[PDB]
Amino acid sequence: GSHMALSLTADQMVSALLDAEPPILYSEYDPTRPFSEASMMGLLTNLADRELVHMINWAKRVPGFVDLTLHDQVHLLESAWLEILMIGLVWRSMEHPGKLLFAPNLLLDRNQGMVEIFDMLLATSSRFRMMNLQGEEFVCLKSIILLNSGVYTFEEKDHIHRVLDKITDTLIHLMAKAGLTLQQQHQRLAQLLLILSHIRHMSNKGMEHLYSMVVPSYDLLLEMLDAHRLHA
Amino acid sequence: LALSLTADQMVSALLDAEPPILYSERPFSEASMMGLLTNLADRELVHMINWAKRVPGFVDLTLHDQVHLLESAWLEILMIGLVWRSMEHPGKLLFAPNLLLDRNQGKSMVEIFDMLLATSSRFRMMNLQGEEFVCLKSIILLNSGKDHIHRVLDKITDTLIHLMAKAGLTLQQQHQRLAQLLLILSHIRHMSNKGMEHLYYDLLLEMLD
Ligand SMILES: CC/C(=C(\c1ccccc1)c1ccc(/C=C/C(=O)O)cc1)c1ccccc1
Ligand SMILES: CC/C(=C(\c1ccccc1)c1ccc(/C=C/C(=O)O)cc1)c1ccccc1
Repeated sequence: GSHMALSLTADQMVSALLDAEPPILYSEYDPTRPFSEASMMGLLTNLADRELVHMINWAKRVPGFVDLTLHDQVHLLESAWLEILMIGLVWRSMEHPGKLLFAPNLLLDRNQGMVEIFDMLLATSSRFRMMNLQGEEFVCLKSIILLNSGVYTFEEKDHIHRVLDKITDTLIHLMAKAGLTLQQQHQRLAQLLLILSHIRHMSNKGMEHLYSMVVPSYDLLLEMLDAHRLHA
Repeated sequence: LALSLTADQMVSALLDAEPPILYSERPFSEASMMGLLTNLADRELVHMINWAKRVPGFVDLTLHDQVHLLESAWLEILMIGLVWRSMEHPGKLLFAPNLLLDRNQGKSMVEIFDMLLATSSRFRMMNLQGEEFVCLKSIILLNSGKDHIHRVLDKITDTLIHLMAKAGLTLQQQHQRLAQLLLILSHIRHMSNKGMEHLYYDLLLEMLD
């Protein structure tokens, strides 16, 4: 059978998101690769390209996402894809202070690293470490980025907002079970959502660089989302 | 000092700090609109610096941090004001009572314009209240660019929740609304960044010092 998004309990929501999680990918094994700007950027581009395929699979499993039209799915992914890659990056890097774990075989320190955003990404990773962000909260945040980033760059909008309310209910439940008071729940929720505005900022600066050097477009993402129908 | 204030006095303080609605200087053009917008922005910025000094907790920061926050937040603060003023004018942006521009006038930017209109429509649909708006504007200033800032942000969160509880929202409705409001700040950020991209201390430092 199929659960509709708005019917899910907090436990069913977490289970759906944990199950949908993509794998941690490795960087290309290429030891003799040269050190240049275009070289490192190439490693990152190749990694991002492969993550994007898993990202589509993940997006299709975020409750409510397939309730939208293909056109609306593409708009949301086009808005969110870099923010999603970045929150993934910051999550992976939490146990490596001062470094970004692009992949288990591509752990970069500050001197190796992108001029403005590296320190921003490190700052974000530190803040999640401080707050002791849990995996269950992380998957909720990532789903929020997907549903929210493109909603006001666009009944059907109402549905997205009701799904977002469901994810918020799920976050609150996790925080209540963790032993936070009503007031602490509200403060921690607020802190997390303000960090999302920083991730948006980082994505914007990231995109500016990418457009000045093509980059994932409406048309690529439309093809990839549609191509999902043909997978195993 | 902010940490000692009640939720009601926070609200009162923020409402008292609010800056005035300014006027723009017959039909328009490109540079006519842009010069009018720049002149208005310049004048709004002076009032914004005076507003920030009255946001409880802001003047306790170092002058270096005050400058950094205002440099980071100024376009977001001008946009959230604009969107707030435009709430009751579907499909138009109320830059000033004498400067109300529809979508097609936006072409005289129309990327940014449509994004602003979408924000205004969202606030309308949510029935954003004045007491909530001033809390959001303060969050924008404090979050733009350090435990003291975090302490005040937690206080503003408490104050938002206090306002919702007083309006009779259930405990569930309280967290849902808080999230709805704070999610809009990601979009205000995005809009500010697109504006800054199109557009590309003395004033700040004089007024703040
Ligand atoms: C934040 C790091 C990063 C990535 C990246 C993030 C997470 C995982 C893998 C890579 C990035 C780099 C290039 C691209 C894609 C370029 C392209 O497709 O032309 C996408 C993302 C990036 C993004 C923009 C500018 C500089 C670096
Ligand atoms: C979104 C409206 C806007 C404003 C503006 C916002 C609120 C109130 C009045 C004007 C804006 C326009 C020009 C400036 C120029 C500043 C400068 O030249 O130093 C600043 C803000 C703008 C901002 C960036 C690009 C195009 C238009």
